[PDB]
Amino acid sequence: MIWTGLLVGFLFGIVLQRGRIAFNSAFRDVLLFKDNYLFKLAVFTLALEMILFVLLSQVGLMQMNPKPLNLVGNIIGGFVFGLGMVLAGGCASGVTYRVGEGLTTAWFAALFYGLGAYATKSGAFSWWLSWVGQFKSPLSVEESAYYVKGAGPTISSVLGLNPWIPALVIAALFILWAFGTKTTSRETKFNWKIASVCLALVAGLGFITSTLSGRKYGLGITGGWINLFQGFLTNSPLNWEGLEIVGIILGAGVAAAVAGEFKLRMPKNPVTYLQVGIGGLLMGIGAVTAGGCNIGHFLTGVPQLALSSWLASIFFILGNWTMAWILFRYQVSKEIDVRGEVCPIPDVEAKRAVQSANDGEIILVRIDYPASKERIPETVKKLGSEVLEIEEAAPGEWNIYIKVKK
Amino acid sequence: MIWTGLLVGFLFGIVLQRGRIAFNSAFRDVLLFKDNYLFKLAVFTLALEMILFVLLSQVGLMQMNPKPLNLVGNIIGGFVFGLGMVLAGGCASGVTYRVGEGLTTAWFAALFYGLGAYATKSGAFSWWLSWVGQFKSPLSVEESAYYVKGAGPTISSVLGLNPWIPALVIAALFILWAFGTKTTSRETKFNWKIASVCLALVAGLGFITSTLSGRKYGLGITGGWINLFQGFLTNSPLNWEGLEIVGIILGAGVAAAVAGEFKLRMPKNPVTYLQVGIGGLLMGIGAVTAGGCNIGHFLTGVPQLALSSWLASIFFILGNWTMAWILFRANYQVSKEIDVRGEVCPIPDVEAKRAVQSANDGEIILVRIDYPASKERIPETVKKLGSEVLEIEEAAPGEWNIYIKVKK
Ligand SMILES: CCCCCCCC/C=C/CCCCCCCC(=O)OC[C@H](O)CO
Ligand SMILES: CCCCCCCC/C=C/CCCCCCCC(=O)OC[C@H](O)CO
Ligand SMILES: CCCCCCCC/C=C/CCCCCCCC(=O)OC[C@H](O)CO
Ligand SMILES: CCCCCCCC/C=C/CCCCCCCC(=O)OC[C@H](O)CO
Ligand SMILES: CCCCCCCC/C=C/CCCCCCCC(=O)OC[C@H](O)CO
Ligand SMILES: CCCCCCCC/C=C/CCCCCCCC(=O)OC[C@H](O)CO
Ligand SMILES: CCCCCCCC/C=C/CCCCCCCC(=O)OC[C@H](O)CO
Ligand SMILES: CCCCCCCC/C=C/CCCCCCCC(=O)OC[C@H](O)CO
Ligand SMILES: CCCCCCCC/C=C\CCCCCCCC(=O)OC[C@H](O)CO
Ligand SMILES: CCCCCCCC/C=C\CCCCCCCC(=O)OC[C@H](O)CO
Ligand SMILES: CCCCCCCC/C=C\CCCCCCCC(=O)OC[C@H](O)CO
Ligand SMILES: CCCCCCCC/C=C\CCCCCCCC(=O)OC[C@H](O)CO
Ligand SMILES: CCCCCCCC/C=C\CCCCCCCC(=O)OC[C@H](O)CO
Ligand SMILES: CCCCCCCC/C=C\CCCCCCCC(=O)OC[C@H](O)CO
Repeated sequence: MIWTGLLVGFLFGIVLQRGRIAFNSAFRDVLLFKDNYLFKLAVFTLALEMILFVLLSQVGLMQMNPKPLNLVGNIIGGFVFGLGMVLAGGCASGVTYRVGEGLTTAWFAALFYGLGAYATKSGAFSWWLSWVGQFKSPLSVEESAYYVKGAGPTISSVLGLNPWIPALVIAALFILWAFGTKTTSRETKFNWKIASVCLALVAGLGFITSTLSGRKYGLGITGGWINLFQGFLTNSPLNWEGLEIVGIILGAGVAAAVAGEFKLRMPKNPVTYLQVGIGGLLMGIGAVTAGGCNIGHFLTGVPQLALSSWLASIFFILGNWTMAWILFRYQVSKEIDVRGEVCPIPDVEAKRAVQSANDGEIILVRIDYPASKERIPETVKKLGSEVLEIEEAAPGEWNIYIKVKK
Repeated sequence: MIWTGLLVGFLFGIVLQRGRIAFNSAFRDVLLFKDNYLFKLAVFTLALEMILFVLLSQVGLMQMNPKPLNLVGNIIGGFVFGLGMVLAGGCASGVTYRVGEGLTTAWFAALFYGLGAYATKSGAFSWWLSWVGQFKSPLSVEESAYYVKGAGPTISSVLGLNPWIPALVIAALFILWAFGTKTTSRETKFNWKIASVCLALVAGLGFITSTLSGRKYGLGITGGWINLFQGFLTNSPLNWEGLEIVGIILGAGVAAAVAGEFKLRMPKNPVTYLQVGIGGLLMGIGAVTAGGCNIGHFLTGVPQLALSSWLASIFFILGNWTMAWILFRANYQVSKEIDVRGEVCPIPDVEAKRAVQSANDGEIILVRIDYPASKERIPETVKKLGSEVLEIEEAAPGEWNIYIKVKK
């Protein structure tokens, strides 16, 4: 049973890698650049999961298990996890799958993420988690077809409604907005509509299989990394979530390689390793304090209508916003080289290069992250210019050619 | 008492950084390049430590505590630790102080070193350590002024001699060879003679203070990294050796910064991270299997005349050699420039040598480096080729331009 985590994690990783599904980017870019592509993906997926999780519970394939409510932990830990997201150059699922893509910064961030989460759970930061534990809400639900006994409060349970009703109302609202609203364009072939459907299916598969293996929950990140570290350092057995992490990495790597997008990568400046290192530590403290991360709380907990998960997600986003302001703000006439610069940067340095350019000029942009080669084309068409061709130099490296137009 | 580890480690770290004392380089370059500078440093320090450890035991400031003999562990672990050295681009002390010099590769290699050693002591590789433990030799010494009760066999104990006698004989032979033999030349101002005296003084100080904190041993590395990880991950208290590691890093960092040699650094090719990560893991498994590392066994154990330490050191060197073969088999006109910034030492020296030979008479050679050891080795490699170094200028902090005029 436990070995189904490797399979679910493998599929999870392919979807994350092919879709460029980075929630840290989704929260950040909806503030910095009014980009909602990844936010539409998130909302549509949450909507599908809302319908799927209650449907799968109805027919007896799983029970929902909302995480307990803890206002101090969910808020403070949520917020601190939001800060670390931006510093580490991605949320925990994003860091995890970028490991298999070949980014050494993500190797660094995952190490400090795992160690910091381990340390907050049972080591040098245990005292903090103990202090936060006193503020846990005693509110719980009773065993039913929908809920594991003793789980945390939901929108349904507070309202006294069958979980089907808020699930359908909220999802329909989510879908109305996702579809009745304009979305930022991207060149991703694995587009946000079909990625949402795949991601939710993988989500349901994970809740089912993980439950059979004795972990009554769907996809998560933080507990998988702690299960792996416990295994290596204490010889404890691996569990479903530990194997899911392995699967994510392996799946993202396979998917990157087959797409010719795998490449061992380094940042432009060495100090980034210090940044993503501190960032990963903040994430480990935040996630453990909060009781879950971008996946455990947001992708998996929100569609269960868990109050803890809605609350922690609000502060995931506010922390992301705080840290994002702290950190941010063929002839060939000019050449900009943004290889190894953090995923916001290539789009920003290519926008500023097209603006600070004369008409008819041909600009070369050098990138080595595939998310940017599907974002810069749209930023270019909304500036008057047009992309001539995206040519692959090395594997995992692409040259973008732009003809400026007024 | 435990806090004296930070002090001793801080001093230990300064001496390593200033002297460029990297034993992995010491073993490798004596085979690759017939370079014996760092090996005279090691041999002289060992000699000074042999006299010092016994003298300090005589007057009651410490007792020696030779590590136990284990042929399977000391040989196989020593050899595996040898392979890891070269892959990680530095031994365990070299990786540790390079963390303070700002090498992100050292950060990486330390992480996998600490985790691999922890996993070998009590995690997923403990099965191997258990299997090795069955071969432990029951040989041991009795409590005396010289020895902790139950410590492992020494040259003295096997010979039935007062520890002073093999100590003075072997050290005198070491000092004869060190001073009666030519040594490879270097530009290091903290030269191998004055560095050996300081290193041995710091070594003795560590043996004294650590013993007062309840760890009857001198300088080590692997235990401190495990003590650190245990504290962070399980909330256990830090001991003298964990604080010694912290000291080492702080010490090298201050020393590098004051010398204007500190710089956050990246390797030339990203795969180096995979390399040094695997290397650090090999070191963790090897050091724990061997019962000690370049410091715990070689620097601290050999002067105690501990059979375990002499034996494991033999295979540290054999493993280093094996891996060394697998792996290594201003206005100035400037005719050609070689940029070896971020390339792993021996490479700057190697690519600078090849560049001078593959060049025409009178050509001006610009070598770009960013590791401070290389700027004291390349000058001698150049003079033994006929050419001469015009000037070594500082480009960035931690970065140097070497200008070579090629003759004939
Ligand atoms: C296992 C061989 C390769 C190990 C490379 C470790 C490098 C350092 C990374 C640490 C965190 C993740 C470590 C995950 C390693 C697998 C988990 C493990 O050791 O499992 C033990 C098992 O559960 C007992 O029954
Ligand atoms: C804590 C971690 C536990 C362990 C997790 C391990 C998961 C599996 C690894 C995936 C990486 C995949 C590597 C893919 C390498 C691709 C190489 C490539 O694409 O080479 C191109 C070249 O140009 C020739 O065509
Ligand atoms: C040869 C290298 C250069 C010269 C280096 C000289 C260093 C000092 C010499 C010490 C050896 C003394 C040996 C004899 C000591 C007296 C006899 C003795 O102690 O005998 C013990 C007995 O055999 C059992 O307990
Ligand atoms: C108390 C009894 C035991 C003492 C134990 C420790 C002894 C250390 C010194 C040994 C002799 C060293 C002689 C070295 C003389 C110099 C080297 C030499 O002869 O030639 C080189 C040249 O003359 C100059 O650099
Ligand atoms: C009784 C034992 C024997 C006596 C032990 C005495 C204490 C140890 C040495 C202290 C400082 C040594 C470091 C100094 C090394 C040379 C420094 C130097 O040359 O610095 C000048 C300038 O700042 C750059 O060129
Ligand atoms: C107290 C503040 C600690 C900040 C840690 C940031 C670095 C985290 C990296 C982990 C790998 C290196 C492990 C060494 C960690 C030493 C610090 C530590 O927590 O030691 C245990 C503590 O002293 C027991 O009470
Ligand atoms: C987590 C494992 C244990 C970690 C233990 C850490 C102990 C303190 C050492 C830090 C590095 C060295 C000190 C920092 C040196 C900074 C030098 C610097 O910034 O130099 C500026 C430059 O010279 C232009 O002005
Ligand atoms: C244990 C060491 C640290 C591990 C940290 C997490 C690793 C996660 C997976 C990465 C794929 C690694 C293998 C795939 C890449 C191989 C290198 C490559 O593609 O090229 C190498 C070149 O051919 C010759 O140097
Ligand atoms: C370990 C790293 C932590 C990093 C982050 C530190 C943030 C600031 C600290 C605390 C805020 C506490 C906020 C809540 C405090 C009041 C809770 C409360 O109600 O206290 C009274 C109680 O209900 C009846 O005694
Ligand atoms: C329950 C209702 C839904 C059931 C079905 C859910 C699973 C869909 C299956 C595969 C994903 C396909 C991803 C879309 C892109 C496929 C590839 C493509 O469009 O072109 C590739 C190109 O030709 C170069 O390989
Ligand atoms: C260590 C033993 C296991 C080794 C690992 C074997 C994993 C299974 C292999 C392939 C299935 C998944 C295929 C994933 C395809 C990703 C999407 C993709 O890139 O599709 C091609 C497209 O043409 C690009 O544009
Ligand atoms: C096993 C892991 C061990 C620990 C691994 C982490 C590193 C520890 C050492 C030094 C940190 C501080 C180094 C100095 C920080 C400033 C350096 C500098 O000059 O920064 C310039 C930059 O542009 C400004 O943003
Ligand atoms: C007694 C038992 C002895 C043996 C026990 C331990 C076995 C490990 C052996 C060799 C590892 C060789 C180094 C492998 C490094 C990984 C590949 C890599 O990093 O590839 C790129 C690199 O640059 C290419 O040289
Ligand atoms: C230092 C002793 C530590 C403990 C034992 C570890 C193994 C020693 C290595 C070889 C044994 C034979 C040594 C024979 C004496 C001369 C050695 C020699 O020539 O030194 C190397 C180099 O050639 C100079 O240029």
